[PDB]
Amino acid sequence: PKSMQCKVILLDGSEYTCDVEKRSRGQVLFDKVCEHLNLLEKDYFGLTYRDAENQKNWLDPAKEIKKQVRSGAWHFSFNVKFYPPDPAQLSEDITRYYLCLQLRDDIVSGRLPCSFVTLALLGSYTVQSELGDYDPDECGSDYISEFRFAPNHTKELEDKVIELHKSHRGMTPAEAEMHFLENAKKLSMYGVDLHHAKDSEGVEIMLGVCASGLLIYRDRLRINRFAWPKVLKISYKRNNFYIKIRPGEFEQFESTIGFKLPNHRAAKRLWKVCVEHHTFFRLL
Ligand SMILES: C[C@@H](Cc1ccc(Br)cc1)C(N)=O
Repeated sequence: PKSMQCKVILLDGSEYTCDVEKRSRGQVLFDKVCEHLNLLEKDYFGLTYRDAENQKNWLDPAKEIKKQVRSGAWHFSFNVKFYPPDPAQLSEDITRYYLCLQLRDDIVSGRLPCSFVTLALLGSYTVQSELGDYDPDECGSDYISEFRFAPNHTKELEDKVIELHKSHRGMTPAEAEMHFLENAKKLSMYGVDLHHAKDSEGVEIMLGVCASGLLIYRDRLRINRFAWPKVLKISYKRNNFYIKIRPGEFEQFESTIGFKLPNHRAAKRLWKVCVEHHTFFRLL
């Protein structure tokens, strides 16, 4: 039995290495990673890989790994796939912990925009979780944390993290992580997967996929939202992505909204993430 070496970037930035039989399905590798992580609430998570274009793809657990990575290295990342709308309802602290690590990367990367005060508050809960109670001995008037809190760090942000950290004395790691999530979950881009597209007039938009539905970001004044209930059918053909928007009461016919994606693979990817979100958040 011939086995292939897999390398997985974990959410703390460390590398897990294992071997799977070369015809293994994605679920086999995912089960090994989740066992390594002591993670039971596995349904929220998945593995990604980067293609020759360094674009992110979800590894389909039901399909052979080799038929997805194809020509590429067996190199993956462990990521949150379905962001829980209410992390307080997860059954395990360790689930909330991995969700926090993913969100920290969402923030530092700039995928999850955040006000100054929310960056500082989130940063303060991470410090409380990671180091425990504020200690003046490690922090002078010139302190800069090892923790990455933001896409662009300022001394002002470092000071505000410390000021809020002082207020959390006695807070346990699970408590600070729950506070982190209660704040992060409210952010307008929480759990939103963004895809570049053109509308039917060739005007550049973003499509966001999240628990509550599909978001069309036209301009700052024009943001259309289609709750999953309002979406009857999702389709792709060539470079095009289509959604069927339900008849509103007393209307005879569904409406169709068409989008142009960069290429066929980008249309397919968007279609599959929409179907998966529609299924997952229908089970809520
Ligand atoms: C109406 C409310 C909830 C909602 C509904 C549909 C989507 Br897609 C996203 C959010 C909102 N404007 O945030």
